[PDB]
Amino acid sequence: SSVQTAATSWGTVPSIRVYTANNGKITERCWDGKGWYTGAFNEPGDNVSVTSWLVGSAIHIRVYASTGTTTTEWCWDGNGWTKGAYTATN
Amino acid sequence: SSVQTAATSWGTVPSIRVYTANNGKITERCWDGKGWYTGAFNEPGDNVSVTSWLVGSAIHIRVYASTGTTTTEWCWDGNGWTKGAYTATN
Amino acid sequence: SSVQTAATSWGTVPSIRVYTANNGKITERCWDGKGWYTGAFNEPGDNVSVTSWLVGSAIHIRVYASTGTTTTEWCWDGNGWTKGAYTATN
Ligand SMILES: OC[C@@]1(O)OC[C@@H](O)[C@@H](O)[C@@H]1O
Ligand SMILES: OC[C@@]1(O)OC[C@@H](O)[C@@H](O)[C@@H]1O
Ligand SMILES: OC[C@@]1(O)OC[C@@H](O)[C@@H](O)[C@@H]1O
Ligand SMILES: OC[C@@]1(O)OC[C@@H](O)[C@@H](O)[C@@H]1O
Ligand SMILES: OC[C@@]1(O)OC[C@@H](O)[C@@H](O)[C@@H]1O
Ligand SMILES: OC[C@@]1(O)OC[C@@H](O)[C@@H](O)[C@@H]1O
Repeated sequence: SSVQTAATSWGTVPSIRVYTANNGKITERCWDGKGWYTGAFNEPGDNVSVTSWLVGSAIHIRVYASTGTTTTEWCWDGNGWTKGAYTATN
Repeated sequence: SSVQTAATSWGTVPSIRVYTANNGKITERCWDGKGWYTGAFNEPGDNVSVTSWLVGSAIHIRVYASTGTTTTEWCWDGNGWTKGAYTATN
Repeated sequence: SSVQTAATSWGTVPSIRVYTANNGKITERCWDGKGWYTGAFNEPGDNVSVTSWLVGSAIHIRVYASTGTTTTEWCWDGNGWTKGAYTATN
């Protein structure tokens, strides 16, 4: 079994995002103040970390998904997840 | 062996909380500016993540404790840890 | 294989730091707005978490590196990494 999670939040309501790596797949659960719901993030990986920041009221999220020794960065900037420029030499 | 940790902080002093999952138990160490001490958080799990936010000067902490594929959310809102509404279908 | 990561960010640009535990070594990749580059952090461990805070414009980072059941705190306060006072009894 053994899932692994990562979490981030922003604002005062707040918004919360919880990422779960489970059996090689990372998924996302969301709270915007009233009920948990499933987010759009779906990417492969066995390990996840996350950070986020606001620019004014606009949220930006970066999820670091790793499989084996390879880490891929995924970016939310308000209109869909895209692959980020992150590289590492592991 | 193999412990796994998660950390959060708030303010400028700052306050720091470090959660350690060890042998199926999650515990908490605290810094409020002058010496580390043991916190009230004690919950079962093999994996931990955490996030926190301020509303004014009031801290709110959410700890995501997982055992197997089951994640439980624990909430600090200034007066004791309580189970949160988080659910996931892992 | 299996790397494990932790991430923190600050500001609005933003600055991002991603820590990777790989084969007992923790290293750091950095973003300050224009290109990823390798950071100064190099410490042993199989597990990593991180938190950070600003005092004005001055960033402070705490990395919690664990090997076996032993966690060491590493501190960035603008002029080099130093060992922190964190202790735990795992
Ligand atoms: O409101 C939910 C949502 O749009 O929030 C921002 C990101 O977390 C997305 O993955 C997610 O679907
Ligand atoms: O806009 C996307 C991007 O530039 O955001 C900042 C960093 O996360 C980069 O790796 C990433 O490609
Ligand atoms: O001052 C310590 C404490 O009250 O801080 C808030 C939470 O981290 C609690 O678990 C913890 O006992
Ligand atoms: O006050 C508790 C609560 O509503 O806080 C926001 C989220 O963490 C919820 O899952 C949780 O039940
Ligand atoms: O600009 C990079 C750097 O100085 O940023 C602060 C810390 O992350 C250091 O380890 C790192 O080398
Ligand atoms: O200046 C270093 C220090 O005092 O910063 C706050 C905490 O991280 C302590 O463990 C650490 O020794």
